[PDB]
Amino acid sequence: PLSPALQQLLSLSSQRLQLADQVAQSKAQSGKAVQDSPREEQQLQMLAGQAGSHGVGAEQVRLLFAAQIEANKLVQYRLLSRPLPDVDLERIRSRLNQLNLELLRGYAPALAELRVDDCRPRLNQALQRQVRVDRLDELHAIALSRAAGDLCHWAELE
Amino acid sequence: LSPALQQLLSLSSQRLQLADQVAQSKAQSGKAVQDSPREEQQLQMLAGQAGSHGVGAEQVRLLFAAQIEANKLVQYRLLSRPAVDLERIRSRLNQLNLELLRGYAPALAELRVDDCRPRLNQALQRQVRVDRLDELHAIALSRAAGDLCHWAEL
Repeated sequence: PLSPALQQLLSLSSQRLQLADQVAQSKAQSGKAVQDSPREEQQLQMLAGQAGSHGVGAEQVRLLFAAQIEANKLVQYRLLSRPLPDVDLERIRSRLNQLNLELLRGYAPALAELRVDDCRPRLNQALQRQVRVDRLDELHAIALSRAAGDLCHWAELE
Repeated sequence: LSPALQQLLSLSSQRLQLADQVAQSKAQSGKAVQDSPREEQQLQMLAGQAGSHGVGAEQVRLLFAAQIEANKLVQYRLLSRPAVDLERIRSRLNQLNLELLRGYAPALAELRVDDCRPRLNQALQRQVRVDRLDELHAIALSRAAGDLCHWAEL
């Protein structure tokens, strides 16, 4: 079966985690930690507050974005842990906000596509398809599976 | 060799090698990778023991949040591509957590240096080479190390 809304969610997720590479460059210079727990909590609270104007639950939104943020972090930690191949943060932030809003806009139809008896198959096929579309390397492919998290379970929350 | 740090990473490596068996369990049981109540209960259980192991409560939460996330990223990956005694696996994880906690203070001391990321990165690759970690598990090990360099100066 087709799962277009899911495929969209994953394309957005792919774009978002691809920004990690540039964040990791920023942080090799600023000395800033990959993780900022208060800041991440604040972001989750702000995104959850938008759930009602996109037809989804607050908790569903916090779960989605916690997974997005973790996907981003695992790329950053890996890149900082090896030699860097060798950044405008305001442009990164504006791209993040745009992608976040598109994720919110697409989340309710993706959750509806997931409320099926073959969710894991559909998810796995959509992940592999996205990896192939975006020519993701192994690190970024791992990140994408991380960004999808437990979507199959989150679909059956509400 | 930075030996305490090396041992902290070896213990991390051992812990994240169990993720493969947790993933198998969940493939068969249908349980979610993530269980937020369970994870928070674990972080509370361990952070409360910080003082007795010569470290701070926040340092301990940070370490174990990274351990748990490292485990989760292996599980999600394995479930996304093509029998386990879970009570035994979770017992082994418990033993590894206690070993991590005892080894934490001496590792943090080794990280209070002006070349922390070079030492960390060399320790990470050494561990990858010694344990023959594949790319997934090497990535997971970098995740487990997290922001150790920053946590050492809390």
